[PDB]
Amino acid sequence: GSSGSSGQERLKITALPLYFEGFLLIKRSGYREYEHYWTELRGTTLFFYTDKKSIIYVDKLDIVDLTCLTEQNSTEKNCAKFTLVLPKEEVQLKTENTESGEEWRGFILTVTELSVPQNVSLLPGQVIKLHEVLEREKKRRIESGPSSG
Repeated sequence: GSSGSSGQERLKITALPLYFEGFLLIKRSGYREYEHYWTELRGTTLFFYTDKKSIIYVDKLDIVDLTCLTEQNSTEKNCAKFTLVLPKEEVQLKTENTESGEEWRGFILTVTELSVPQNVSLLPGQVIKLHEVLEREKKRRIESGPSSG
């Protein structure tokens, strides 16, 4: 119907540093049909949302222990389709166009390999992100290990 409120909610720092954003399609055994959700790339955890307004992500994933990334030819549409190989379970991912794909894929490979893929098609203005995003997660490396047990 409608909502009402008096105040501005514009924070800069929340929990994890933002790297990328765009409507991503999630697919996992059972889904059957790629799900739509405002996916957000942060640190090394994929956060799925429903709307920018939403503060609490409807659901989130994890690709920190990513084992690798596969590609699916899929002769039909020229898009980027890869599967997130995890040491626990695999998950399907999809974008809107090849562009976004290369973006995520790259961005991910960056927030997974702890480096930057030089085998992409992105530009010098996009690659930077990969570099930045990297250095961004790099710091994380600082306090990551298990502090005592």
